[PDB]
Amino acid sequence: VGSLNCIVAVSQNMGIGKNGDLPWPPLRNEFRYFSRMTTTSSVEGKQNLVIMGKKTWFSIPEKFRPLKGRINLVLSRELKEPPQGAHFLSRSLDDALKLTEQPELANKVDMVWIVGGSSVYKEAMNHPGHLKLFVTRIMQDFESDTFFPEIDLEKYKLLPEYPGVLSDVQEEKGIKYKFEVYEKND
Ligand SMILES: NC(=O)C1=CN([C@@H]2O[C@H](COP(=O)(O)OP(=O)(O)OC[C@H]3O[C@@H](n4cnc5c(N)ncnc54)[C@@H](OP(=O)(O)O)[C@@H]3O)[C@@H](O)[C@H]2O)C=CC1
Ligand SMILES: COc1ccc(OCCCCC(=O)O)cc1Cc1cnc(N)nc1N
Repeated sequence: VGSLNCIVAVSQNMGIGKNGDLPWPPLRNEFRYFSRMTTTSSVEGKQNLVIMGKKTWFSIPEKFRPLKGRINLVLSRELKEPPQGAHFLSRSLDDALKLTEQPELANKVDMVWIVGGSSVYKEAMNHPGHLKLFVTRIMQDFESDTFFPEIDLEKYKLLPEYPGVLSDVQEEKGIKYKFEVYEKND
């Protein structure tokens, strides 16, 4: 199994969601960036795995579920089987990560991408080990009801460049944003 990563787009006030959708209007190229990063596997004969909470799963429009070309794992203690369209169900992050090493997935998974929501991000970011955060900074405030957890910059070093990540300011629908990559290893 390859790298562990989180990916998120986040407003200035740390907002990631409102009423089960994004706090801001659709940003087509930003969605493209998400799809590119999570889908692109460095390793032949493997796919990336996406891990997400139950509400994050249901927040993705049905026509885009499962996230194509990726193995889709949902976290839930209430569900008894994976939602329609989902590939796997785990009762915890540690369980999901363990599963990735089992016979059914050991040979199949390249990178793993935590795609939300708040509680999965928090546990992942606070768990010792080698972890990257792909963070898109939406450079405005947006009314939100769910928030990205604090990034501890003592741990998470902002990388000065990363291959395939544009460094300049992007803009769609009058909203400026920029891409960042953070890395910790503890
Ligand atoms: N801007 C961005 O990049 C992103 C935005 N979002 C947005 O953020 C919101 C995210 O939703 P959020 O409210 O944080 O919900 P989550 O997706 O984290 O879902 C919460 C639910 O997932 C299960 N769950 C979460 N963590 C675990 C775990 N470790 N083990 C087992 N089960 C778990 C549910 O449990 P159960 O069935 O057990 O009760 C829990 O109630 C939505 O508005 C979405 O649009 C989401 C991802 C990215
Ligand atoms: C779970 O997070 C997401 C899952 C899917 C997604 O949309 C991508 C497909 C385009 C579908 C459409 O057009 O409606 C977006 C997210 C959120 C997200 C966005 N951006 C970044 N950088 N990270 C994310 N997690």
